[PDB]
Amino acid sequence: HSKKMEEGITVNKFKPKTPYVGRCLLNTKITGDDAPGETWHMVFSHEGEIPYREGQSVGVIPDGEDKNGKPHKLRLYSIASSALGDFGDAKSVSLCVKRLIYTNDAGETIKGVCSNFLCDLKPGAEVKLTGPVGKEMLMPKDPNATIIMLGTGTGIAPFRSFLWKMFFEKHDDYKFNGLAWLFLGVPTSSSLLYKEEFEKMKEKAPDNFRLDFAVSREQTNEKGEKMYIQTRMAQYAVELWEMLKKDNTYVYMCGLKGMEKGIDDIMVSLAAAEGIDWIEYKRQLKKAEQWNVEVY
Ligand SMILES: Cc1cc2c(cc1C)N(C[C@H](O)[C@H](O)[C@H](O)COP(=O)(O)OP(=O)(O)OC[C@H]1O[C@@H](n3cnc4c(N)ncnc43)[C@H](O)[C@@H]1O)c1[nH]c(=O)[nH]c(=O)c1N2
Ligand SMILES: Nc1ncnc2c1ncn2[C@@H]1O[C@H](COP(=O)(O)O)[C@@H](O)[C@H]1OP(=O)(O)O
Repeated sequence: HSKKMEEGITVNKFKPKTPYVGRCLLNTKITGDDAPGETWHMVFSHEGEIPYREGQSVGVIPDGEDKNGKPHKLRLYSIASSALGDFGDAKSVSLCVKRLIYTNDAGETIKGVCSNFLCDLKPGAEVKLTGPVGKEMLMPKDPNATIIMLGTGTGIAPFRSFLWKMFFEKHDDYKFNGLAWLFLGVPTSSSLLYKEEFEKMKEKAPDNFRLDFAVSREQTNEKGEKMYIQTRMAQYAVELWEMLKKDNTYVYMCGLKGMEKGIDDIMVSLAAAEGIDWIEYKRQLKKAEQWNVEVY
């Protein structure tokens, strides 16, 4: 039935009332000092106890209590490592986390609870995890699929997951031969997350991988408009539209809730030109499992 790799997945092996307690291995800042805000890549040991698949998320229960003396609510994080992991032994899990900092109503600076707890982790520290969670973002079963990946900021996480499996690993029963096209929206060149990894993949599989960046604060289109991901998409409109008409094309979108609208704004117009109602078409794609979304 499913077009996705849904068979034999684990879900909620670990729950909030009984989390898995793993330890931090590494925690590294991956953005430049230049960047607006910090993004960290961190890796935790789970010794093989969390049997996740690419596209899933884990919950993190940050240490401390809420204002009622209760444990904090879990926050979800997309897994940024493939099922084997960054060390290739299936015993670790990696997260890509932005440090959240804001000012409240009174001009006071507020730190996000889980995000700062995580970004401040030192190797050796323990962490409470739950999950795995999710089915929405699992990869398609078709090894020859066209997969378009639309991410903003940390939303690159699941795509990193997919791509490590696809291009940096050897699997007995899986060999990717389709076309993978990634579009990644970040603010600055010093925020191009995992670029070095993607450049290595591109060299390995030149015919199978396409890569496009939309550096919002540094790039403008012809009209001198800000280079959002949708902005960069339009430059490929005809092509993308055509890909969308095929049954073996899968779209995945992950990141800021805001990107969803912008994309719909470009699509409405693309389709109307062919006399198609984007809203119905999209509904059909969602149902056929070809249009997959995880925004937050
Ligand atoms: C499915 C899915 C998957 C992911 C994520 C969410 C979900 C649902 N997230 C987001 C993550 O779960 C979490 O919400 C953030 O890390 C922030 O949590 P803290 O506990 O740090 O903030 P905390 O919960 O302390 O504060 C959050 C609150 O900040 C407030 N806020 C934010 N900006 C504000 C502003 N400008 N002004 C006023 N108030 C403001 C809002 O009130 C908001 O509810 C994520 N994140 C991530 O970094 N990487 C990832 O991979 C993922 N993956
Ligand atoms: N509504 C939106 N649609 C598309 N891209 C967006 C939207 N809002 C913000 N962005 C961009 O998503 C990226 C998020 O990356 P990061 O987490 O490091 O900030 C930035 O390039 C940000 O651009 P900008 O902040 O210049 O508006």
